[PDB]
Amino acid sequence: MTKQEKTALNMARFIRSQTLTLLEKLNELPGDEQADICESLHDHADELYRSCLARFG
Amino acid sequence: MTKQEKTALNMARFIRSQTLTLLEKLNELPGDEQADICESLHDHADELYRSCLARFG
Repeated sequence: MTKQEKTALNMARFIRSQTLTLLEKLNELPGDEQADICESLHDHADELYRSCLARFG
Repeated sequence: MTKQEKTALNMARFIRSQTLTLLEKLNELPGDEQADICESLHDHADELYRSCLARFG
């Protein structure tokens, strides 16, 4: 892959990790709706990372 | 807000920003499907930020 592809792939991996850290923090707070939306956002960020891994790798 | 709530709200805001920065990078690359997934991810991140702002403020 190109260096610009590698940088985009690394950034998608970072957003996947950031949404998991946010889900961990929202899981310890009483707002179920925010934790449910974050769980879905995290799944979505993992879908973007896997799509980039498949396309560029 | 509690310190846990402030960190969660600020991380939701940061993920909303970072997904727009990743979209701009994917739009410079040949992965059109990845850009479309990221644009939806950015809208999703804004859904979560708005939900946390309404729940914590």
